[PDB]
Amino acid sequence: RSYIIPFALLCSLFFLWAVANNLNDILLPQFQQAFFQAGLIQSAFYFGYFIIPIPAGILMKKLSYKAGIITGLFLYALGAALFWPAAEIMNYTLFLVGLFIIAAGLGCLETAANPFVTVLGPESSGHFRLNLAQTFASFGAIIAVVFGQSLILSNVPHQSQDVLDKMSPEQLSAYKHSLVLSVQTPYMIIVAIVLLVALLIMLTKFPALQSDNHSDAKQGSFSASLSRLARIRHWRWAVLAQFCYVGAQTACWSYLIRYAVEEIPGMTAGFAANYLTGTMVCFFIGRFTGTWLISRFAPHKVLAAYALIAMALCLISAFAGGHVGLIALTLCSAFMSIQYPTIFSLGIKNLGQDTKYGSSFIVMTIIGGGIVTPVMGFVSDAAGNIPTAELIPALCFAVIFIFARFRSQT
Ligand SMILES: CCCCCCCCCO[C@@H]1O[C@H](CO)[C@@H](O)[C@H](O)[C@H]1O
Repeated sequence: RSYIIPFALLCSLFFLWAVANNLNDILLPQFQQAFFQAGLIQSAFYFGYFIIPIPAGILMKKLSYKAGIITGLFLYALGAALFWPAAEIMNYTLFLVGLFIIAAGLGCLETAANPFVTVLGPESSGHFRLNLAQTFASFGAIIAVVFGQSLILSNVPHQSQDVLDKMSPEQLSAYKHSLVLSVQTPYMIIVAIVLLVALLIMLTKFPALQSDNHSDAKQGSFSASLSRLARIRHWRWAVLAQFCYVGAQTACWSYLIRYAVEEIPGMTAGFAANYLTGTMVCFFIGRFTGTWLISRFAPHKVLAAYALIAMALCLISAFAGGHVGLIALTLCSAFMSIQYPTIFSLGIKNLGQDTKYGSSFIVMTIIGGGIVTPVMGFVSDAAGNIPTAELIPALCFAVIFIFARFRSQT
């Protein structure tokens, strides 16, 4: 009935957001590629994806999911717009703040949008719901890159540091400014889009949800919800699973190009980037089919299946070499696909009141994407080769598979 149109609205809204945000992701390098400095950027990620979750979750429970969605969408656009002035007058701090603000908007929507979808109807199809909505997101990112990337990088000044270095100061001065005069258009478009969404949300009326309910005296408490969460094993485990996923995922993609160039003579860093784009096509295709699988079958089985397959690809990747290992690596994304969503739904469904704080944590495990890199680099260096470092992902996939035969409750 009324649980359905909002859903579809949301998928389309997942799509658009993934486009809009993905565009932000394409522009930032340039805006930053203008010039302790960049360590501060990477932390904006830890900030948005580690801090905000819980507070964002506090917001959710004392208000609603939609609040979080709305406020989250607000944070992002605020941070984004901060660029126009930060750009034009070349204040990095103004840039940095807008960044951090955007960062919180993401952690916000993340802890917010995901449970909202899985809960946006019957518990059983909560998993499929989120997956479909992700596929829409993923498709959005496809679009984002495909169309927008090329058809928006023809306004960006190509410049060999060769020239850039030789420029006089006033020239260099001038150059930089033309760059920001480029971002200040699709950036308005981006912001525009963010607002269009926020609007649509504010307008569309959603049905009532149990996990929303503020109905709770003292037991509604954070620490209350917290200790309650502790007793839950599959939630506990899903958290462990999601730390491992992000870990493994970023490990694959992160060192994929390095792998290519080190493994195949004579691979160019430029060319390997194709195997990378391929991986994204795998990912999306992976998700599409994967979700259709979640229609017919138990999520954990589809999860466990995909978990195992992915781990297998990695061992082939780690142990083989040449293209065989590379192709396995890129083919792996086809199976990471379904994982983030499913780990998430399986993780919460069925949490009730504790759904919201349940997410806040799940999301924080995105800290894993950063934590693997040193491990990846570490193992890699000890190994002498990238491939054997690919064992780390495989190791995550193994763990995630256990969770899939250990995901249950009652
Ligand atoms: C109308 C409300 C929309 C709220 C959206 C929050 C959903 C979070 C989904 O993350 C996005 O989805 C894709 C796959 O995860 C990524 O490719 C994209 O870069 C990422 O940002």
